[PDB]
Amino acid sequence: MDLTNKNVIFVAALGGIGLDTSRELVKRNLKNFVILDRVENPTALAELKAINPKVNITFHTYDVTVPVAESKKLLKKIFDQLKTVDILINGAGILDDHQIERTIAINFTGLVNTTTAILDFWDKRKGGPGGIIANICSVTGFNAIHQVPVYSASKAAVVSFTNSLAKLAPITGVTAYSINPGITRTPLVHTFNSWLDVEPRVAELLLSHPTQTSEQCGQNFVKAIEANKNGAIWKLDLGTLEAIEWTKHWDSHI
Amino acid sequence: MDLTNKNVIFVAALGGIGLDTSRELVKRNLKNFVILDRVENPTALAELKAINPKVNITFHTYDVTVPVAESKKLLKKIFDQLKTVDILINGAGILDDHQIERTIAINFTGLVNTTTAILDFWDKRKGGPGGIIANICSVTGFNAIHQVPVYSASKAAVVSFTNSLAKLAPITGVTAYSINPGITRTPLVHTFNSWLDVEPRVAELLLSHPTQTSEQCGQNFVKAIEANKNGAIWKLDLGTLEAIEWTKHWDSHI
Ligand SMILES: CCC(=O)[C@@H](C)c1cc[n+]([C@@H]2O[C@H](COP(=O)([O-])OP(=O)(O)OC[C@H]3O[C@@H](n4cnc5c(N)ncnc54)[C@H](O)[C@@H]3O)[C@@H](O)[C@H]2O)cc1C(N)=O
Ligand SMILES: CCC(=O)[C@@H](C)c1cc[n+]([C@@H]2O[C@H](COP(=O)([O-])OP(=O)(O)OC[C@H]3O[C@@H](n4cnc5c(N)ncnc54)[C@H](O)[C@@H]3O)[C@@H](O)[C@H]2O)cc1C(N)=O
Repeated sequence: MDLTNKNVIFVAALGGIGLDTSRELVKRNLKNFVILDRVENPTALAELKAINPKVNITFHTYDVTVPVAESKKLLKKIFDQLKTVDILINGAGILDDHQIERTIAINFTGLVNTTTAILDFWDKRKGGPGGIIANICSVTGFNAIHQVPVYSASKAAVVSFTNSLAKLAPITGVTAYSINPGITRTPLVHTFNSWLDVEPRVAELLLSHPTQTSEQCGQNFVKAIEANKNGAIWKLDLGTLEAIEWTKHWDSHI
Repeated sequence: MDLTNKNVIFVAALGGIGLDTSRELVKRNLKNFVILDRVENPTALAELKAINPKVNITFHTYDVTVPVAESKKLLKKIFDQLKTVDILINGAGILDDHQIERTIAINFTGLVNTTTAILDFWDKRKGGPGGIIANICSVTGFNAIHQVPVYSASKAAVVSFTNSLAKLAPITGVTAYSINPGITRTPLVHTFNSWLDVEPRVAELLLSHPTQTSEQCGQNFVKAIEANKNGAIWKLDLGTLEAIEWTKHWDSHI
């Protein structure tokens, strides 16, 4: 993908990884960059507009825990205004294993529902043009942080979901790939709760080992978007970009 | 694990795989077998009670989508009667990718919440005795049936959660392992809904390939329980029992 003149919707663009990815995206001279996030951040919007005044940058309030019909209503209006959308990035996430239901609703159900909603406008069986989805999953979906077992399991679910979307691209017209950061210094990881307080020091201990910056992550995230490889499982860890090979433990044969 | 004179709770014991696993378990001379299921099945219950009349079999209506406080209330009733519980088997699942929220609530959230509740009675940090959890996951949590992406993602989630519970055993005193059937002839897979109807004949297609009986599955399920291997990831496919090796793509270092 050459991002020049493209239209991109980015759910959760203004978080730590989001905003550094967004800084890199607007340098690629998008036509329209539509930010969907829970709370508006006028500082960040001003920063992005200063980086590239040529991009049309818009903001809509969006909480991924709303019902799928509410996501369809919002996406219908964005598609109507823009005519076309090239790429959807699903980035919402929380890390707090004291909040079991909300972790699962935001990190897994919400991503599935935004995806299900945008297929109304993209699915080629409904007359749409197809499209591309980039899901921010996590390396914890391969191998957990077992002190946050619910968070990690929510990310294993969206790694799997994204693998399946890619295999459904011949039917829907919608390709997909996962973006799986390793530990990245953002507000998500500095303080957080472990399940049943199994490890009250989990953030301290985790951040005693090598990390990358959100700037590093964001640079590799835009490289992975430019590679545009349906079914890729991208690892963005310690400043590098690598594709991993999914192990074939079982085959449905269908 | 010697099942002689043990106390076992099985959530979702009277479905296809459950019931054949239940027949095998009550052959092994349990003290108490406690069945927790969303619907009553009077004939299955009566049949089980006849196999080994000396086992004490009790049935409680239980929906895994209730809040954790409600699960704790039910478990308190059971622990007060039995005093000790040796094994919890979490078996609830539905297969219907037209029901996104309820798939995730039953297959993933509900299993996490029953586990979270029973940790109130078992956690060694609170003076509890520890325990053993056997989670019915699925080979689709390794490699999806991509035409039911939400179902398969929910199973990837509980494979992950089970792996992490096992690694938390030194802290909690609760060990865990997953039971992952391949395609097994039950009512679950006879007719079912694919996501966005990507494959309406998904059930017909799936059963055009080698499968196993629920009798074979049940036999291998009780063999896995008797092996009692913390952190095992058991595949129960085509009549065999096989431990799989989890691929190491990333490590948190903690
Ligand atoms: C241990 C953390 C982890 O999994 C590692 C391996 C890594 C991988 C993936 N992630 C994922 O990366 C994405 C961004 O994380 P971050 O580190 O920038 O966190 P941060 O908290 O800064 O950003 C969260 C973003 O999600 C949005 N969000 C939260 N709840 C929402 C809701 N209800 N509706 C809509 N948007 C909502 C926020 O508004 C914000 O845009 C998340 O999906 C997160 O799970 C983070 C890391 C990391 N920071 O190290
Ligand atoms: C494509 C299916 C698949 O994942 C394969 C590879 C295999 C693996 C795991 N499983 C899993 O094995 C377990 C049993 O499946 P089955 O084939 O016996 O299906 P069946 O539908 O006969 O049994 C479902 C059981 O779950 C219980 N249940 C459903 N909703 C509940 C709720 N809200 N609360 C409490 N209990 C509830 C039912 O009452 C019943 O006891 C499920 O976890 C299922 O996901 C089945 C298969 C299979 N039948 O081929």
